[PDB]
Amino acid sequence: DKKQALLEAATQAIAQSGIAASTAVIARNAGVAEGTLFRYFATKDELINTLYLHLRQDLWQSMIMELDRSITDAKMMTRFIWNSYISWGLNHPARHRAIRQLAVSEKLTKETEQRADDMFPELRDLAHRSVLMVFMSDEYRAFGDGLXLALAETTMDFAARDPARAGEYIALGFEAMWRALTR
Amino acid sequence: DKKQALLEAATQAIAQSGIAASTAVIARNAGVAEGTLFRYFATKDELINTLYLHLRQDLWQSMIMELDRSITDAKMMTRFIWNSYISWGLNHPARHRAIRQLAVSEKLTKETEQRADDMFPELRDLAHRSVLMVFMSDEYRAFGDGLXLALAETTMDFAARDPARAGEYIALGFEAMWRALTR
Ligand SMILES: C=CCCOc1c(C(=O)OCc2ccccc2)ccc2ccccc12
Ligand SMILES: C=CCCOc1c(C(=O)OCc2ccccc2)ccc2ccccc12
Repeated sequence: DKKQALLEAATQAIAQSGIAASTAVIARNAGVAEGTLFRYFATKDELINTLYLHLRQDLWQSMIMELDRSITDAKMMTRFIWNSYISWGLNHPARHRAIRQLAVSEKLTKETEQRADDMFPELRDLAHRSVLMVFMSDEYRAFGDGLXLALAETTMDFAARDPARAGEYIALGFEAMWRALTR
Repeated sequence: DKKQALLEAATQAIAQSGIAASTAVIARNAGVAEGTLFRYFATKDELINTLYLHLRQDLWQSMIMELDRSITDAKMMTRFIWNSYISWGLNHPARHRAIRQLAVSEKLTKETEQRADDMFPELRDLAHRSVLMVFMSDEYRAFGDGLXLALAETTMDFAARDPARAGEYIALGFEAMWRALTR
């Protein structure tokens, strides 16, 4: 209740006013005081880190029922995942704008980064089969995610403003992402 | 005086509050009335179209003194231009964030799109020398610019937050852009 009301309030605030979102206004619009929100998340970095995983799991539950592991070709599996992310972002923009801020933020730990891989081995397995090895390194992985989500957000924006041509924007966006970020 | 103040307020407002920026808040931040603004831009689309050209000409003057025309290899000339844009954006974040909104906006006419090409034949010639044919077509050109400026914005953001690795972000950003947007 109040922990996910905070998680949904943090989503709204971080998507709008950035990750420099006040702990006060995240609390106040979740119908609580600032004191309330810090015994469920010790620090603002702990709120960031589990919201990122919460949003990550929300993206995966939108997809795994439609997910078909028959595909062995990395590019066709990435395309299904790419198509699903864009649709996920179009349906709930705040969840996308928030996860884009959290993914490229310094506050993320590798218990956030190694749980995110354990939570979703299929993506891990896929990344470890196509993505450029430099965008998997601890040093530049966040940058790849930033490139990543920049190409996706641009694809969303043209797909939502020009719905009649959305399908071509998804394909073009995917191909630009694919040759940019894979071997 | 007043029109360059309108253009600089429009630069601030469109980069900050998006391209849905009120003529009210553009005017009030230029120290003028709402009436005065429409004697320098007939319509808000004229403000958009003339700000885009103003910002385009500002970006090119940051580069043309350092521009070396010796190089005939497209990738080395695009890298100098890419390196120049990133530095331009780091020095003027509002001017970059604004031109990103204007470049992907429906309000831009071809009379702006043909001025941008006549004003900068080297960019046109270089674009007409390496870029994928579909990202130059009238239909998906704005999309190419968006993918474009999305990769650049991600490069700026990681370069400004992690300065010690900035040089690596510029090269990686450029190469990811290059294989994404060229043949
Ligand atoms: C490094 C840049 C890419 C991270 O993308 C990808 C992932 C992936 O695991 O993405 C992580 C992610 C982080 C934040 C939001 C959404 C996804 C997995 C497989 C991928 C296959 C091809 C391209 C991109 C892939
Ligand atoms: C299709 C997107 C490309 C826009 O980049 C480019 C230009 C160029 O002239 O881009 C125009 C521009 C538009 C908006 C803001 C800034 C520049 C010229 C040559 C290029 C060569 C390689 C890559 C990109 C290039």
